[PDB]
Amino acid sequence: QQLNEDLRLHLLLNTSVTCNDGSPAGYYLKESRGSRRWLLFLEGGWYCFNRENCDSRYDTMSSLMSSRDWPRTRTGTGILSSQPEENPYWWNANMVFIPYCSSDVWSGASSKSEKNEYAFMGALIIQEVVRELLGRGLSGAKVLLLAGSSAGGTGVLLNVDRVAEQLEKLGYPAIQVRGLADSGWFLDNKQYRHTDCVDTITCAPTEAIRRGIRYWNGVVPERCRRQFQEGEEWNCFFGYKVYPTLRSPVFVVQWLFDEAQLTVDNVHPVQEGLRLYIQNLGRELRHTLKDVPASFAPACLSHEIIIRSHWTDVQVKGTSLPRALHCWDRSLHKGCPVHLVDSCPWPHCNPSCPT
Amino acid sequence: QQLNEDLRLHLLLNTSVTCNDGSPAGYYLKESRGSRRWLLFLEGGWYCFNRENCDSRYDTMSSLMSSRDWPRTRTGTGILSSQPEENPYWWNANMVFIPYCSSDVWSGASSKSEKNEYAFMGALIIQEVVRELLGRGLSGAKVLLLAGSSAGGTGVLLNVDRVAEQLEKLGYPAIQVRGLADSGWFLDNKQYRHTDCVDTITCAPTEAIRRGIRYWNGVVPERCRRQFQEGEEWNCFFGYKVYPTLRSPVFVVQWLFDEAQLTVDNVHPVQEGLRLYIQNLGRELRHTLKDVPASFAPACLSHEIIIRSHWTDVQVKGTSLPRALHCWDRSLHKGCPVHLVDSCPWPHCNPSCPT
Amino acid sequence: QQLNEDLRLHLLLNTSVTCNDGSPAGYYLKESRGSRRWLLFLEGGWYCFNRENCDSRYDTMSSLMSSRDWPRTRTGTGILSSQPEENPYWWNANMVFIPYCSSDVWSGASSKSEKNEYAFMGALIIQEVVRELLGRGLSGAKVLLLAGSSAGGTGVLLNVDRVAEQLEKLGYPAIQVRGLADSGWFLDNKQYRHTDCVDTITCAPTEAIRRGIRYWNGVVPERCRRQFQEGEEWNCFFGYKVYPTLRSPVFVVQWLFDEAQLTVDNVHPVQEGLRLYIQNLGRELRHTLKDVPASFAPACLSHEIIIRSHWTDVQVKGTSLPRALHCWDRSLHKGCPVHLVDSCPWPHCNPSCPT
Ligand SMILES: *[C@@H]1O[C@H](CO)[C@@H](O)[C@H](O)[C@H]1NC(C)=O
Ligand SMILES: *[C@@H]1O[C@H](CO)[C@@H](O)[C@H](O)[C@H]1NC(C)=O
Ligand SMILES: *[C@@H]1O[C@H](CO)[C@@H](O)[C@H](O)[C@H]1NC(C)=O
Repeated sequence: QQLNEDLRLHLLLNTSVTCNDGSPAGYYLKESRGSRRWLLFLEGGWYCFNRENCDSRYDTMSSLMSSRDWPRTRTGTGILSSQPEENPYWWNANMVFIPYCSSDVWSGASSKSEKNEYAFMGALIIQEVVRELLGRGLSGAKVLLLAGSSAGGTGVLLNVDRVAEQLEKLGYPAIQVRGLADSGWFLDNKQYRHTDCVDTITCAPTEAIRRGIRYWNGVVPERCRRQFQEGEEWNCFFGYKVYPTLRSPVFVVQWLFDEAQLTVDNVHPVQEGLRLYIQNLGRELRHTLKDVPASFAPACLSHEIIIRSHWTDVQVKGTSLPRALHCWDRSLHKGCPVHLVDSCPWPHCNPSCPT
Repeated sequence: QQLNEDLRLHLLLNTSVTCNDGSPAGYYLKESRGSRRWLLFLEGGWYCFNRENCDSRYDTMSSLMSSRDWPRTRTGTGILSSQPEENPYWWNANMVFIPYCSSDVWSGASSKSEKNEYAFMGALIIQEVVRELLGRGLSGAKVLLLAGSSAGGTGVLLNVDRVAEQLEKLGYPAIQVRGLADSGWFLDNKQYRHTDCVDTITCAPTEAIRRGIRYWNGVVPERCRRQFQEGEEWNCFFGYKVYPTLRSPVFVVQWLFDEAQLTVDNVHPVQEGLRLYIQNLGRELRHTLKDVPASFAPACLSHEIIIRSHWTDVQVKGTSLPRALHCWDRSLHKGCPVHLVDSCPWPHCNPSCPT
Repeated sequence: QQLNEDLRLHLLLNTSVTCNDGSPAGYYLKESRGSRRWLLFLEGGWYCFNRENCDSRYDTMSSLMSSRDWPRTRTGTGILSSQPEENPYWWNANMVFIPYCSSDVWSGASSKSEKNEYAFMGALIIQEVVRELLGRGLSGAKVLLLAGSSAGGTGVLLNVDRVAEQLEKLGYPAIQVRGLADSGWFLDNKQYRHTDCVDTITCAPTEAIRRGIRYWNGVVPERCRRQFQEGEEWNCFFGYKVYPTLRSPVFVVQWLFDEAQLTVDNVHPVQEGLRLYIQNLGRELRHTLKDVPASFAPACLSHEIIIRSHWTDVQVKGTSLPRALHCWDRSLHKGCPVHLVDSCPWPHCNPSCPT
């Protein structure tokens, strides 16, 4: 009933490319054969940077490490919705949802693993999903928007140029690859209270990635890798460091007080030392988006937005995000602004912040 | 009680000028002797382009073909309201409502008819109502805003210059005649599903007018008539064709997905051929307003607005219609915009669309 | 409980400086030792310009003539709130509330009075409160924002430069003194119905001040005093007259149809002579703010706003007042407008007007 309007699950045909637990990876697809725009969405949901933490994620959140519980179909929401009230400009696009089952911020390029231990093939899964879509209409595309939330937004920053190069190398160069990074723009800042790196939610962002990369056998974009010392690839997971060497255009959406950012910075009236910290965090962030011409950053304490149903409720300086994305579409073809950043300095100082 | 604040019915003194059924025509009036602005509103409500269709409209909707049921008074609403919460800039104007009883899009100029058959004197009724108002304060006016909705909005396009010339010819040339056309801006486009021209609601806009004009003995503005072949006066009912030869300033208000337009185009998730059609219709429309400097066009599926009570709820690009009308007032005496057209491509992609 | 977050009452140490009834004056204080901004708020609430009217205010409203009922603490609200949802940019400032107990529009400079009669030391109370705050962190300040509502807003206009000079003269010249005047911008216009000057709420603004000044032994700013004849100091209570000689920057917030203004103009559908009057009043007002570059003036019938909790609900031309105040902060260090004045000509023609 609703099934007839849904994205449909396809497992990958190459079974060498798997989820963490060796089960095959895949993608949900809904084609629109009146449209030439393509929306590839990278799911997020943290990561695991060593074996005991993954074993723990498997007990607790195996849905993020395995395809054994993926349903046959799913309903598109937010920018994947076909409903024009919820998705004003993109409701007619070809919709693709790639589930996150690699726990590696879509950086994994390990061809093999050993048996009884996890595989990390994030970056390969994207590569293979792109391959298969070429056989299903992607070949005829104008715009391929690689989008993602949280770990998936960071994944966009890591993979957008690799996809752009994958397609150029395959002789589809009418296709414009673009990126849209939601809640994946983080700071490698000092924690409010420094704590030891043990759990996924206590580990300072720098240390987490530094360990993750070597565990996942992760890859970062070459232009960025070459700007930092060898063994310092972790820098390339931080948006403000990787952004400038990107060749593809990328729109950056980012709550100035991201729940994930506050969690790794170990933040939980309010103490005066903490007042300072939270406040100076929104400022560091605001700072890093000055050179990012296309962005949306409200003064809210939240997490993810682009596939949430209420993504149209939030406004910055009179403007909604779908509208900002549209203006950005137009800037790649003046009353139509694409740089929207809240000046007010505390979460929920903006009143359109979602609960 | 409410009667003391209402517009009052006046039947025309010249009984040669009648409604469809031979009963006298007229106008509702409420004067404001602190104001020098005048608001003449032309009611709409379709038309009938042959004898069997009119006979059918008489059985069903004789209120639109006769004054026998007109009440003594009526309450002004929207831009005819005296309530400043509902009518921010025009609440103090002289208010005039001319009921539509000619079924001829205010184009009828038939001096006589035969007995037992309908008269079509739309354009004369306007002329006579203007005459009479000269004896009641119109003589002292600065601005005469001829306004109308639906068939009445089209009537504005057909009659605004004739009124302007009527007054010049009568030696009242301090009076600025302006127009305001609501839901009267139509396209002469192909139907989604072509159907035969039989009922008022199935007949393609082109064919309906082509027949109506010859039945009503209709008149179009001379400047427009002369731009098209003889026997092609019907073109002059289409706003984008008649607009450029208008001498009077005209503000154009128009839902991009007008219910009336969808009805004559014979439109009723959604089929893919229909997706295309509705979408390309909002685009054709948007297109035709590019050269119309003063306009308001939301991405809504609706019908009429200027005398509806909730006319202030709808916004385009942060701006309400009364505000847009004000800015337009100012442009005839820069933070104050008068060209407001929704870019989003589907009805109710704008969230301020009324139900 | 709430007490721990509140402003705390301090009575003045110099007991020569009193409220009307000889009881000591004072101020509520809440310091924020992460902030260098200071917010001094002057309460309002009319005045009494002769002995029988004061005796009457003492029976009825002794809270405004005495400190005997002042509570130990009070909760900051609006621009004095520490809650960032209610106070987006200023929630972290040092907060000061000076209660109005002098009945003299903060103009009183009578060192002494006789016994059994009232003292009017408004201007001295401000001077003494500023003195004491120097011993508590004001010394280290960047910005001192003198703010007030109603009689307190007028008091800001009367005292902002005196404070600026008090501090310069005391050798604290890193401190930028600014003003924020809320509902204290009045017209010295003709009453709608002229009535005799007897009660505080019937007395034309001109006559009230003319009498008050000589009774309170009031002082006006020197630059303004010198622009008018001797014995015409009352002019200097009217914002549009005093504003141009101000040296300190002042932001002016003012409902175009202020309840207090309507009360002294003796205003209570609506009569045609009264329609004219109210309308031409909003226009005179609008007029007087043309040269005031930094202002906020909605088309509402209201009174006071800056410490009311809903101060963020009202918008003018898409912009809230806290936002306008912020832009103004920025202009003293282009998408950020500070001149916001409703063009619509009747109270509640703006829909964001508070009830
Ligand atoms: C998976 O299989 C396809 C088709 O044989 C191939 O082109 C692709 O590169 C393969 N990937 C790996 C890791 O073997
Ligand atoms: C109707 O009567 C008036 C007054 O005699 C006249 O001026 C007007 O032109 C007449 N119209 C017709 C159609 O006879
Ligand atoms: C009040 O006392 C203080 C401290 O002695 C003094 O500096 C101030 O000027 C006094 N004011 C009056 C009116 O005596």
